[PDB]
Amino acid sequence: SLKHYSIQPANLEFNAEGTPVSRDFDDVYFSNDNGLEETRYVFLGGNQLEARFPEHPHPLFVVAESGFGTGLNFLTLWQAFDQFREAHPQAQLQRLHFISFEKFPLTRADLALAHQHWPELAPWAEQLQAQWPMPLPGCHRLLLDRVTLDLWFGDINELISQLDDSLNQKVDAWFLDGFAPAKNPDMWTQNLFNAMARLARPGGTLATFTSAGFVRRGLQEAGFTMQKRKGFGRKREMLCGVME
Amino acid sequence: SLKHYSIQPANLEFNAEGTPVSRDFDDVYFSNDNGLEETRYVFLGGNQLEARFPEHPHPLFVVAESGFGTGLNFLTLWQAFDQFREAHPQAQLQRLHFISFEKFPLTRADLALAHQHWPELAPWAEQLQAQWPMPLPGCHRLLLDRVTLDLWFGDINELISQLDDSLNQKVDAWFLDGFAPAKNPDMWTQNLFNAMARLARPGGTLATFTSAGFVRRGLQEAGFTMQKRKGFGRKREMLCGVME
Repeated sequence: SLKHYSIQPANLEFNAEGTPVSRDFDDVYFSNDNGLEETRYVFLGGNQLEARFPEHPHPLFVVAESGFGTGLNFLTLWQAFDQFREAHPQAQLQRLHFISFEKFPLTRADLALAHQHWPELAPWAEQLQAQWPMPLPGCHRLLLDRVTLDLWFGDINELISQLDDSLNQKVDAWFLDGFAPAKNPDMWTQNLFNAMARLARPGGTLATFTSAGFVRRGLQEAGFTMQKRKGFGRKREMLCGVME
Repeated sequence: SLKHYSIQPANLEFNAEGTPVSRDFDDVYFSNDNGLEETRYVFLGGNQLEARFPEHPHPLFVVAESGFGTGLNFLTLWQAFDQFREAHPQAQLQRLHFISFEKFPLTRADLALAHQHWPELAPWAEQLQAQWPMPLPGCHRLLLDRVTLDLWFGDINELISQLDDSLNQKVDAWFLDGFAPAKNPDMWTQNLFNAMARLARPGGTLATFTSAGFVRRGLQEAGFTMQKRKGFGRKREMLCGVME
């Protein structure tokens, strides 16, 4: 514990299909079958990222995410962004900054294993692996490529205050992700919703996989204009919203 | 400020003698003439480090410091430790861990300049420069050599709680350093003294350059057994103490 201070590395088991399962929260980290496509639909689709990028009136796009996990959302976004830059080299938007929080960071071995699930993503994955920081408290910035990733280790509820009033109205999209509310209820607070709301740029967006009613009412109370949207595949319902 | 969050890099001026002066606190960071020797006397001498090392009954020695500054205390300790390991290769004590806090970290250019003052220290200095972390909040661990340096960026008063009860009784010596109480009064709190006291190993020590009476009474209240000791050179008085 001089080793880690208060941080606990993730405890994973790989299940019969080879999927990473969190032993901290008792759930798979992603869909073995549909993980990439689902991430694209929920977080890219829900925040309309692909449509927005060529019309974005600033040189920087800022994404903030509540639970990093395996980094699937991030890698998916980085691919999408890279694809956007190839198709639109002369757009106003030139740079991406991603800010994420994680209470139980994966070890580098578990991380490499998780990523083997997505060979399409390997070029970006291998870059994240190469700079994967030690599980210590606070902000670890990775300079990739144009693309910056800030990884905050610790508790998002205690951490979010560190994003002081200087970051207000600077987040273009929120990935409200991590384990389900029934699996990790501690993450899903009014404190968090409120902070998300103050960090959001006007017209900035949020998406989440859950439609738990308290989560919708909590975001609405924080100040987002929320709507339901069909879930991925056979799933009925997800939530997304816009500031103002 | 997406750049730095709340961290402000140190603002320095170099004076007519070429000494780094903090424009944040309006004082030189060290004695242009006597800096190394003074650091050795106050922090190594005050905590009796050189005598203690060959008799230390554990494989790890832990030092915690309140303000890193230029890293002079750390570099001085690292030299001393390296010298100890050469003279005593088969001692029980084999490893050093150093934990330090800094609210205004120096830029890498200012850092290199500061270190030019101590050519004796260049072998260690160049190593610190090579791994000098970005000015971001939280814990940045440097693996040097056997020697580990944890650099905490932010406010020590807000940070010290992050050294939870898992680090209690694990600090062998405290360097109570940084700017004078009259120059940076915010650092010098009962909260800090109390935390120092709970982190200390029984028989663990503290040294400081100040003998401000509130500082002595504050350490005594926290639980250290304090005594005065002659200051370096013509200086009258410094403070040092032992837990129990």
